[PDB]
Amino acid sequence: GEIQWVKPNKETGRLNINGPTRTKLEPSVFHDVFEGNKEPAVLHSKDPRLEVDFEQALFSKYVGNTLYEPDEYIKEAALHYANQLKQLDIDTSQMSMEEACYGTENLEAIDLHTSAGYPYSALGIKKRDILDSTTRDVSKMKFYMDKYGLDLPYSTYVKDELRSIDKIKKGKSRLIEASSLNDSVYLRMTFGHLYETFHANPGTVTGSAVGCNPDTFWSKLPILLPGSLFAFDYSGYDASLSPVWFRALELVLREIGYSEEAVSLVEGINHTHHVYRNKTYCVLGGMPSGMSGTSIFNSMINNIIIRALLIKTFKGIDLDELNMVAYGDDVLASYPFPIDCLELARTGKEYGLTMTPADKSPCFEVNWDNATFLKRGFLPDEQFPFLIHPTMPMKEIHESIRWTKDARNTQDHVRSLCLLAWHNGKQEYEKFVSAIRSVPVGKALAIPNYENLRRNWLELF
RNA sequence: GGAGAUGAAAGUCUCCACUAGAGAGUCG
RNA sequence: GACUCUCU
Ligand SMILES: [Zn+2]
Repeated sequence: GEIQWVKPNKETGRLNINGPTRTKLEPSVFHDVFEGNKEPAVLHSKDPRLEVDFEQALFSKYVGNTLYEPDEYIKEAALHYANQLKQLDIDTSQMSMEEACYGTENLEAIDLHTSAGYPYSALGIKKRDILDSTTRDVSKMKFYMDKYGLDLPYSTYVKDELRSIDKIKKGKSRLIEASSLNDSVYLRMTFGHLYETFHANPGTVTGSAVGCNPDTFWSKLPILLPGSLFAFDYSGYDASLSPVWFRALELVLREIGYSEEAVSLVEGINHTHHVYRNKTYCVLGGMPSGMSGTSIFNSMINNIIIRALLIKTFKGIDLDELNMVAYGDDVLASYPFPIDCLELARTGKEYGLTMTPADKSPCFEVNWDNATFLKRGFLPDEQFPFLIHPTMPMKEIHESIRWTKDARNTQDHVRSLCLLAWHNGKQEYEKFVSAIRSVPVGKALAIPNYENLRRNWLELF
């Protein structure tokens, strides 16, 4: 991904889009009870904590582009994946505007407590003024579709969230790319059925973990990924995507039988325009965070990437022996023979991808005893060993509990953290629960009982 | 909670990141 | 079926 040009909104006619510049985050009653090192991200140009210029750090994630056209490896990789998807029999027909706006069994409705994007978020128009869950009215939507057209620019906001100390000093806040409801509606109308399929089939045919429930999915993974595991991390996956991968995605979409009209929509996301405050900018490459389909598409693209990386790096790779699962950039994959990722990373750089080792180390072996996916590890149950615990590390659960965007929901926050923490064992969970109790607010909380968490987990099976 | 508008005030009104997934809670 | 929270 690479920024092509920046022009003032005076020159491009774009309305100003401003976001919030002060964090909803404030220290919690458990702030000094647990340890942690994170703080709210830098949201403002003149934050004291800053050690560099803010915006230059904000947009450094667009590292640039390498390949624009698929080579022979990326073609064969698209084709292998594309063929693997055919057994799913995806409905490539256009879904109805009622279904796209208001949902199906396998596709939630358009979120209505959330912004409608350019240009509504500047005209004071909310989604709620155009859509109505109870009416299922597609009347006002089709009017505004033909008022503002399609390909409206993405509204850029800084994400309000906890980041490590470094990323605060160095200015490395995340940006969200808020789509226009007009594009979300169309994207949902063109690929909604593919969405349905992908949500209805987390696993190694889709290669998509989207829709999975870690409590039960974790026990299938060691059967779905047999043999030697490999994994790795990307530095800036979304923004590093060179235009070639959108070309690759187009290869997969056609092979599974999408209309050319449908496939044309992919350039609409390889090449995007954006408004940040009072400037308009152009981005060639890079997956916009906030568009209808980002996760699935990043997940598809990843499937193309691993296949290509494999067959351009090693000789005699049988892609039929690859199993893999992607959640956007997150990956777990297995092959009958160990795959050296030091060499994949080398192939990766050729393709504009920066890959680091998975254990956050500077050397690249991955096994179940140390593999992680969706931030959780894999821990076989001490009683029934074929049942696998996802283990969210207690370090990350400590980071969350120390802050809050509204204390009115402390009770709710702590329960959700306990549903995550208990998989680390009785001894760790009671260490957690008792330190919550160590504070006057903690003694007023309803806290789930470990044996009830365990018992509820086992009835799942 | 923060910001604004208005107003002596009371109040009133307006704003406070996108796409998805998962789990939970509350109510019907 | 709504509304909300926390995670990823
Ligand atoms: Zn452009």
